Amino acid sequence: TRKAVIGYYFIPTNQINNYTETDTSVVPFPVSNITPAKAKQLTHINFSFLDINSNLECAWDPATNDAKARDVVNRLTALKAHNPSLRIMFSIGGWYYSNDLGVSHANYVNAVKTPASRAKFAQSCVRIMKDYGFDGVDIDWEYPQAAEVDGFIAALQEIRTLLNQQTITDGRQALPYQLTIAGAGGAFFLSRYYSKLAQIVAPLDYINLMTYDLAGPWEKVTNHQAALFGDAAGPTFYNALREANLGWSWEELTRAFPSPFSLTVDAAVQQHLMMEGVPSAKIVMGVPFYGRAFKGVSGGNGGQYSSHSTPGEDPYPSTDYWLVGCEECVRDKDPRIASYRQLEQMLQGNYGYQRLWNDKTKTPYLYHAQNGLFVTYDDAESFKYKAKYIKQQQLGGVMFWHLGQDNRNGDLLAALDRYFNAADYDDSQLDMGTGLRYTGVGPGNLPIMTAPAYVPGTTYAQGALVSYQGYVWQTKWGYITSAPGSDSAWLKVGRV
Amino acid sequence: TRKAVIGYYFIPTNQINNYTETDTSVVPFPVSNITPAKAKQLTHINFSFLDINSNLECAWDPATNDAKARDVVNRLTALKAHNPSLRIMFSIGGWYYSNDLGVSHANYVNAVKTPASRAKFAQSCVRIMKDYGFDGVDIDWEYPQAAEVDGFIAALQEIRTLLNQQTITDGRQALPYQLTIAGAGGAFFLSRYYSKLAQIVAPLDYINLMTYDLAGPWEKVTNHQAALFGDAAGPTFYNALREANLGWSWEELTRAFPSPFSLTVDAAVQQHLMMEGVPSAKIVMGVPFYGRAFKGVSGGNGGQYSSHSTPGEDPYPSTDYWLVGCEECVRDKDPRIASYRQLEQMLQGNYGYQRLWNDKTKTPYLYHAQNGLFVTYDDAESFKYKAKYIKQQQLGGVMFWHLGQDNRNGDLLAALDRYFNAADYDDSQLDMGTGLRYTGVGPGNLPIMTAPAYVPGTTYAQGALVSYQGYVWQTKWGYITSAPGSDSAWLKVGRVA
Ligand SMILES: CC(=O)N[C@H]1[C@H](O[C@H]2[C@H](O)[C@@H](NC(C)=O)C(=O)O[C@@H]2CO)O[C@H](CO)[C@@H](O)[C@@H]1O
Ligand SMILES: CC(=O)N[C@H]1[C@H](O[C@H]2[C@H](O)[C@@H](NC(C)=O)C(=O)O[C@@H]2CO)O[C@H](CO)[C@@H](O)[C@@H]1O
Repeated sequence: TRKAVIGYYFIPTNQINNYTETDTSVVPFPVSNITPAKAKQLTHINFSFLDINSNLECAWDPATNDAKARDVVNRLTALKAHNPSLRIMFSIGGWYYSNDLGVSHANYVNAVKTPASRAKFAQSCVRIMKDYGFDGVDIDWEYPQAAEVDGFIAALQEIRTLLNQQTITDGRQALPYQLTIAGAGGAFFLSRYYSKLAQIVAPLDYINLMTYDLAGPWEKVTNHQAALFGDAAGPTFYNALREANLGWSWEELTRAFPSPFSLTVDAAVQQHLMMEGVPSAKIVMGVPFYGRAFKGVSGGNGGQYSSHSTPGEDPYPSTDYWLVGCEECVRDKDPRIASYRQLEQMLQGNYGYQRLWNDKTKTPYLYHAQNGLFVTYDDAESFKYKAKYIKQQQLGGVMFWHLGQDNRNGDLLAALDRYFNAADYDDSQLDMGTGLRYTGVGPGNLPIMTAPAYVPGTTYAQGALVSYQGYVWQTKWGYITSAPGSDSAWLKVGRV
Repeated sequence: TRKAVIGYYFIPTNQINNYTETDTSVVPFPVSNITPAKAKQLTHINFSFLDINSNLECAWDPATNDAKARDVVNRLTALKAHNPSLRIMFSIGGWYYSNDLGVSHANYVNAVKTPASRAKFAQSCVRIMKDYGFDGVDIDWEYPQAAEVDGFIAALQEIRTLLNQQTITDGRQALPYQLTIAGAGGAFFLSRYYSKLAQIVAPLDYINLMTYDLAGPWEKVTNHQAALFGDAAGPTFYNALREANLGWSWEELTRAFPSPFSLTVDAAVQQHLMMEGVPSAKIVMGVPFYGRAFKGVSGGNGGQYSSHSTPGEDPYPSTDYWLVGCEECVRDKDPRIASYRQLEQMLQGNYGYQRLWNDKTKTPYLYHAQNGLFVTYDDAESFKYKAKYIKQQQLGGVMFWHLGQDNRNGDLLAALDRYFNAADYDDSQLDMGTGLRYTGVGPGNLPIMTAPAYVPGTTYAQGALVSYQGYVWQTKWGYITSAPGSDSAWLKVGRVA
C-alpha cells in the first residue's frame, strides 16, 4: 500500500490577509508553487493552523480575512484535480496557540472537558471541514497534560464517529474523511499521554510524530535535531517514559526504558511500537524542512556537541542577526531557524559554511569555523535513510514541517516521493550504519519465542522460560511455585 | 506497655498421639519443661499447628488422637494460673500444611473465596478456640498470592468481628481474644501481598515477622539466616518488592527498594514500617531457636560467604549425617538443622567447632575448620541487639520459632524476658555496630520537607522543589510547565508540615 506523504503547509494570518502569488516578499511560498507534478508527490496537505476559540469551537484566527482564507483553501483543494488520492486536511493547534503557555491553551483544556463541550467541539470540527471544503481533521495540541487525556480521547472518538457518518452521507467511501493528530516525537512530552497511546491512536488514521526539534538553543549542548540513530559521542537524556503511569514493575520499566538514552527519530518510533494496540501502519515519521542554528560554538567536532551562546527564549530576545547569509532570518527576526530553501542559498554563496555529515545519526550539519556557528538540518540524503527506515519498520509514511520551506524546485518533497515510489530508485544496498538503536522491549514489540508449556505443580529455577496464555515468560528469581500472571516472579519476555 | 514475647510451640501429630513427659526420645520437649517461672516469661504461646480441612474449616490433622490433643492443650492452658497476662493461642498453617505445594494449600485458597466460605471458616476458628480452650487465633499461611489477598483480608476481618463478639459474650474484656498472623520476613515472599499490608494488619493485634531462614543450603553462598544488619562482605539480593503491584514510578520503586540489598532482620522490619498504615506497635520480630548447617565450606573467613556442597532439597536425600556431634540430626534424619539445645551440646562435647562472632550482623556462627562446616544460629548475645532494636524501633515485641528448641534450662526464653523486663539488665550503652542499615524511602514514609508553594504558569528547571497539595515535589527533568501530582515530571519527595 502506498506510503503517506503528509506535508503540513503553514500560511500565517498576515499572509492569508495579504495573499498574493506574485510577490515572494509578501507570501514567500504561495499555493501556485505547488505544481501538478508536486501535487502528485503528496498524499496529504495539512493546512496550518486553525485554532479553538473561546466559544470552545474550531475556528480560524479572529484576525483572518474569511474571504482570502476561503480563496487560499480553494486553491489548495483545486490541486485535487491533479491527484485523486490527495486530501487537503486542516490542522488545529500548533505550538503557538496550544502550548501550555500559549495564547489559546485554556480553550483546548475546556473544549474537551465535558460530553457537552466535546460534542459541541467535535461538531464544529466537521462543520468547519465541510464549510471550507477540507478532507479531514488533524489535531495538533502540544500537549494535553495527563489529566486532560481521557477527555482528549473522548473528543477524538466523537470526531471519528461524526466523520464516519459524514463519509457515508457524502458518498466518500473512495476517499474517506480522516482524523489524525500530530504527536510528540520525544519522550519528555510523550510521557504526558504515553500510558494511553492505544486509546489515543484507535480513532485515528495516523499519528504524525514530530520527530524533530529534538535539539535546540534551549539545550546546553549543540546536537542534531532529528538524528535517525544515536551517536555515543552526543548527549544522552533521562528516559521520561519510565515515570509514566503505566503500572509496570521495575523490571518491566527498566527493560522498556533504558536511561539515559539517545533522543533520536528511531527512539520515538520504537517507543510507540512498544505499546500494545499501536499498529506500525498508523505511525508516520515527521521530518523537518528547516534547520536550527547555534552561535558561539567551539571546534573539534564540526560544531557538534559543543557549549554555545545562543538565546533559547521566544521571541528571539535580541536584534543581533548573526546567521551569516540568512536574509530570511532578517525578514523573520530570528537567526536560530532557517528553511531548507534558505540553507541551500547560504551554501551556494561563499559565507564560509562547510557541509558535514554524521554517519551514525545519518544527518547533515553545517559548520562555520570563522564565526563558530552550527546548524542541524535534514536534506535529500538524510531522507534516504529515513525513507528506508519507514519501509523496514512498516510505518504508515512520512510527514513534514513544512511545505513552504522546501526549495523552489521542491527537491525535498520530490526526494521523499522518489524513495517510496520511483521505479528506478533502489535502496536495497543502502547501509543503515552503526548508530545506536533504541533497544527497549514492551508489551507491543515482544520477540516471537518458543518455550515448554507452563506445568502447574512444577517448581522453576531462576531464568526458566515457559509459554503460558500465548506468551513466553521468564522467572526473575528461584524456586518459583506459582503460574505466570499470578506470581510476580515471572517476566513476559516473548510472544506466541 | 510490656513487650510481647510470643513463643510458637510445635508438637507434631506423632508426639501428640504418643505424648509423654518422661521420655525425651519420644517427646523431646514436653510441656512439663515450662515451669511457673518460665510461664511468666511469655505473653503468648502459639500452639502449632492446626489446619484447614477439605470442608474448608479449621481442624486438627485427622490422624490426631483427640483426647491426647486436649490433654496437651490443657497442660498449656494450665500455665495461665501462673501468669494472668498469658495467652495460649493456636496457629493455623505452617510451612508443611500451607506452602503452595503443601498438602492442604487448596483448602486455604478456597476457604477465603466468598462471604459464605469466609463466614463458615471464621466460625469454625472460634468454635475450635472455645472447644479446646485457646485464647486467640494465629494464621500462618505461607503465603497468600496476589489474587487471594483480598479474600485473605476479608477472612481476617470476619474472624476479628467474631472474636470481639465472643470477648463480650464471655465477659473477657480483661484478656480479649486475639488474632495474629505470621508474615514473611524476606522480600521474595513478602512481595506477594506487600501492596496490601495495611489492610492485612488492620484486623490484627500483631503481625509476627518470620525474620529467620534468610539463608539456607538452598542458597549458593553460606550466610547468616537472621543477620540483624548487613555485612558488605556477605551476599546481596535483588529487591523483589520492586516487582510488587504498587503502581509506583520507576524512581519511587528505586528509592523505596534499594537493590541489590542485604537480606536482614532490619530490612524486613523497615520494609514493613515504610508502608503507610502499618503501626510499629503491631510488628513482632521473630528470632530462631535453631541453626542451619552447611558442609563443603572453604576457610579464610570462618566459613562465612563461601560456596558449599549442601543438599538443598527437602526431605534430606541421603543418610550421610555429617554434622559432627548432632545426634538430634541422626534421629530427625537431617544434618542441615539443629535446635539451639543441640548446638549448645555440640559446643560442649568438644567436637572441634569454634564459636565465632560477626560484629556487623551481630550474630554468632559455628565453624568447623577440620570438616569444613558452617552453622548459622542465634543465641543469648545476638538477642541483646535484637531486643535493643525492638525497643529502639518501638516494635510490639519478639516472637520465636520455636519453644521446644530452647535448652532444658530455657536460657533463650529467659534471655528475651530479661532484656525487656529485668531491672538489673541495662543495655543503654550497648553498641549496635556499623552494619548496613536498610534505608529505603517510600511514598509511605516521606520525611517532612519544606519548599516554596507551586506557582502555576512557572517553568521549573530540573531538580526544583515545590510544595503542593500536602507534599513536597521535585522535577525529574527541565522546562517543567505542568503542575505537580498529575504528570510524570514530578517526584513526591516529602510531606508538608
Ligand atoms: C521552525 C518553525 O517553522 N516554527 C514554527 C512552528 O512550527 C512548529 C509546529 O507548530 C509544530 N507542529 C507541527 C505539526 O510541526 C511542531 O511540532 O514543530 C514545528 C517546528 O518547530 O509553528 C509556529 C506556530 O505554531 C510558528 O510560528 C513557528 O514559526
Ligand atoms: C527448622 C524447623 O523447625 N522447621 C519446621 C518448620 O518450621 C517453620 C514454620 O513452619 C514456619 N512458621 C513459623 C511461625 O515459623 C516458618 O516461618 O519457619 C519455621 C522454621 O523453618 O515447620 C514445619 C511444619 O510446618 C516442620 O515440619 C519443620 O520441621
